[PDB]
Amino acid sequence: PQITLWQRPLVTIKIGGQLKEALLDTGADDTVLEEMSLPGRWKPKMIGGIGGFIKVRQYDQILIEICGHKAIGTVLVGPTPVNIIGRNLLTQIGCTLNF
Amino acid sequence: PQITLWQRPLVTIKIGGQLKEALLDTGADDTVLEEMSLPGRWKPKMIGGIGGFIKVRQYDQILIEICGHKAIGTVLVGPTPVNIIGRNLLTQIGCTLNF
Ligand SMILES: O=C(NCc1c(F)cccc1Cl)[C@H](OCc1ccccc1)[C@H](O)[C@@H](O)[C@@H](OCc1ccccc1)C(=O)N[C@H]1c2ccccc2C[C@H]1O
Repeated sequence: PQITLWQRPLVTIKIGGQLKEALLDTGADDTVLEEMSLPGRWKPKMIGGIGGFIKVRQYDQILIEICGHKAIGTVLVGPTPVNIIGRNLLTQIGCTLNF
Repeated sequence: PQITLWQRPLVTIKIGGQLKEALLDTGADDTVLEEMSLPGRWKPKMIGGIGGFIKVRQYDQILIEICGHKAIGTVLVGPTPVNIIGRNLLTQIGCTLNF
């Protein structure tokens, strides 16, 4: 699909059998979701945004469906203001910027 | 052009006779640039992202040339770690997300 940017590029994602809304964010290197429970062990990671840094939990090889497209990759969990789908997963679904 | 997301989507912009590198950020509602001098009146504003909020100066009706395309819109100036081209201007150059 082709998504314009007159409004936030929010899409529905499915993770852990649950539907959530997330933002397709080309400015985010990684994918970070709001506090939730995921399987396996996690590793620590620090990500920096416009307001500073936050500590998140990194989970690898997580299944996530974005707009019906299945992806399997790294997902960060932490105190993010909104669910963010970053470049690591945008590339998996073949997302590009066009103009 | 068609921009892939393997790397950060950085482009060159021209604002106030100055060339700067900026990130095409679909996750950003507005455009925010590092501290610089811009003509005209401005209003204080607080924007929140990953890490918290930062105070910026809001300038309106600013002209910017993005990768060769002219665009007019609001530009926020403040302590951002990187120059960000947000949706307010991305829409003006006809930028869309595709997959
Ligand atoms: O910060 C953002 N938007 C804030 C904002 C606003 F609310 C109004 C006007 C302008 C802006 Cl930038 C955007 O985030 C979505 C969001 C929407 C609404 C509220 C909070 C977050 C912005 O795109 C955000 O995702 C992005 O900010 C720009 C940037 C880019 C590179 C380095 C520093 C700052 C960002 O923080 N990216 C980092 C990130 C995110 C997740 C995982 C890893 C990493 C590493 C970096 O790449």
